[PDB]
This record gives sequence, C-alpha cells and structure tokens, in this order.
Amino acid sequence: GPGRGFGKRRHPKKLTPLAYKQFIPNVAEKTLGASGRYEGKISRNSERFKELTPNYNPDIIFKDEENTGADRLMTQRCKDKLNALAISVMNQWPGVKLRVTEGWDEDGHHSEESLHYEGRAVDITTSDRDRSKYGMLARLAVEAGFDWVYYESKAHIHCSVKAE
Ligand SMILES: [Zn+2]
Repeated sequence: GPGRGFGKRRHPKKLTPLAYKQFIPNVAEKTLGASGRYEGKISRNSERFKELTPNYNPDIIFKDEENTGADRLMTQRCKDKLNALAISVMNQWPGVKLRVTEGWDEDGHHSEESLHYEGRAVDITTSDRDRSKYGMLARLAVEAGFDWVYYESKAHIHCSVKAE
C-alpha cells in the first residue's frame, strides 16, 4: 500500500471556501467538463416534466416562495447531489440545515436560458442565512459532487448538474 500517512486522516486540512463570484470547475457552466449543454425548458404540460422527481428530504428547507412545490421537482442527479450536501451541511455546522431558495423555475427569473428551467440547478443557503458561511457552503457543494458550483450572489450559491 502507499504507506502510513495515507490512511484515515487524523487532522485533515480545512477545505477552502470559494470566493464571491468564483465558479468551479473554472469554466462556463454549459461546457462539457461542467454541467454540459442546456436541453431546453421543461414546462409542466410536457413529458420531460414526468422525468422530474420530487425531493421530500426532511433535512432540507424548501423556500417554495411560489407555493407550488416546484422547488422540490428536480432530476435524479440533482436530487442525489443535493441529498449528499444536506448530510455534509449538518456535519459542518451542528443544528444547521441546507436551504433551497430556488430550484425548478416555471416563471423565467433566470434570463433566456437557464438550467433552472430543467430541474438541473438549485440556489442554496444555510438555514441560519448567515451569509459568511456561504463560501464554505459552496465548497461543500463541490465536494458533494455538483457538476458546477458558482458563488453567484451574496444571497445564494448556484449549483447545477449534468443531464440524466
Ligand atoms: Zn441559480
């Protein structure tokens, strides 16, 4: 084996928070190494809507500002990574949970094209809304396997996933 010192790490380095307006990987979202191409908007009255799955994780707060439960509807991959992050958030800050401020968007809040229109993007905070935490939250989102993570706003981190 590689030797002692490459076992279970007793004193791991702290992971690095991302900086305001940083994105990882450091390429455009729609590029192949990140979240790949936009396949087009999903409407409620389509059949790609039926591929979207609802996320009912009790450890995740859904703002659901629209009161439609649309924020819960996402692709399986988006659900998988979001569920992984919900675990790591609680581990990092006890008593704190992951919060989704926007998921699948039916209302065109995101320019002409957006991964929010196809259940492949969430905007997130900590449940305590302590904005000093968000650099680290965005780091946790990277390590949880989101395919692109962008510290878009002082108010949220935007995370997205590849299609399927
Ligand atoms: Zn977003």
